[PDB]
Amino acid sequence: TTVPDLESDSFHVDWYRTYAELRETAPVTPVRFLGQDAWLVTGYDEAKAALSDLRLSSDPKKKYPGVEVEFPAYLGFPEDVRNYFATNMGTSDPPTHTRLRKLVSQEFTVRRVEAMRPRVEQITAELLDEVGDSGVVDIVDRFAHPLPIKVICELLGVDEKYRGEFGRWSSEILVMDPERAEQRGQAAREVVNFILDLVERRRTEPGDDLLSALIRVQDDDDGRLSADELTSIALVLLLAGFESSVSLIGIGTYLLLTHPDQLALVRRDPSALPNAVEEILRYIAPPETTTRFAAEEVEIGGVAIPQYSTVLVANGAANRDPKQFPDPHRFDVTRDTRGHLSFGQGIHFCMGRPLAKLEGEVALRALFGRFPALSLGIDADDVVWRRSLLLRGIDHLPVRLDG
Ligand code: HEM
Ligand SMILES: CC(=O)N1CCN(c2ccc(OC[C@H]3CO[C@](Cn4ccnc4)(c4ccc(Cl)cc4Cl)O3)cc2)CC1
Repeated sequence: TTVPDLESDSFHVDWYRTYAELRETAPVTPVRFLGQDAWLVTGYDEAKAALSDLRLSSDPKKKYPGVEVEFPAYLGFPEDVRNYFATNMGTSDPPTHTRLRKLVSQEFTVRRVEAMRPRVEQITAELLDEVGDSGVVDIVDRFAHPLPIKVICELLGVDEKYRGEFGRWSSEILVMDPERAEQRGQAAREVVNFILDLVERRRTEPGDDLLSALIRVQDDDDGRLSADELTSIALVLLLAGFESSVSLIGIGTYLLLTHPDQLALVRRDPSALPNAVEEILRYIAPPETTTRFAAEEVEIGGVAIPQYSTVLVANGAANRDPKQFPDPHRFDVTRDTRGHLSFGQGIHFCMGRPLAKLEGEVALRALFGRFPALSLGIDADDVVWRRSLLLRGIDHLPVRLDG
């Protein structure tokens, strides 16, 4: 039987049509990717089931007798840089996952996030002043990208004379191309080196930022974060702040710009914004794929997945499963979006949801509430989508401010 190759253009060009074709045939099928066999889950019920079954591990560090685990997200990473990337909540299983998440949740709170609202609003205003009131600009470079970066750097106590470079490395890591495995491995070593220096500097000069708080957080029973745990968690938070919300804002802008009717609703009624953000996430989920490792043989949707198999849960495909979302390919800011898998599901449910929703709502409201005639600078079909199954997005988006 023909086995799909996630590297082919079928998974990067009008790819939701490809997912729909595989789903109708089999919501759980074997695929090829980066020279390795794996299983792709595209059905909603199957994806939800997979993410809820703890026999499917999230820890790339675990060793199993006679098997060589090589996960996509760590293509080209030397073993030591891999460990620095994989010693945090997202890359661990209970009970380790449990204590790491409890310690971090003590400081990465809704209160702390809400306290940043005025600042996020100020930063948004300043960036929009800087773009002008007429002409064509790349809204990604001048807005969608700088906003989340400034926010996450103030949250983690990262200086300006350190940014710019980091963003160059982040971008390389989002693409998984075997021809550039070496450059990817090099960019990853750069980020590890940067984080190590940042942490050490913070231990020496404490502040009221999140990294400082994480450094002294401790619990009677759970103790405190080890040096390695601290380092990996900081790395992962900065990485998420540098790339996740950029996709949301850029993709969000492109969608509202290509659905005039939908944009009107938002403009007409502001209370319709929070749900618009949820539908945007539902329609084109940035984390198109999340990975799991079958520590035991598991059955998903009637299909038996052999032990030691790599499972790619396609969060994005599941969001377009007609069985859960009627008329899936229809972008509708009013539909009921409950249950989408863009923020995950279960114990690893994304801890940054509050921050992402804040940035998304504030940015889009300000952007469109300030450029009534804002329109796309190019033809809708000419937009270039980033070729990443790790984090989908738009790197360049020209828009005409004055119409
Ligand atoms: C558009 C924005 C975002 C989306 C769509 C998103 C999506 C996701 C998804 C799907 C997962 C679960 C992955 C899995 O099950 O393996 C996840 C986990 C996580 N995300 Fe996000 N995320 C976003 C923003 C953020 C932000 C702003 C931060 C932090 C500054 C962040 C921090 C995390 C962490 C720490 C985890 C691991 C949670 C755990 O394993 O317990 N995310 N995110
Ligand atoms: C077994 C295996 O291969 N692994 C690969 C993916 N895994 C993972 C890793 C980290 C994670 O914290 C979210 C931190 C970690 O994940 C990213 C993706 N992300 C963004 C927001 N929420 C998730 C991320 C991760 C890796 C790479 Cl290379 C790039 C990026 Cl932007 O940011 C949560 C889960 C778990 C499964």
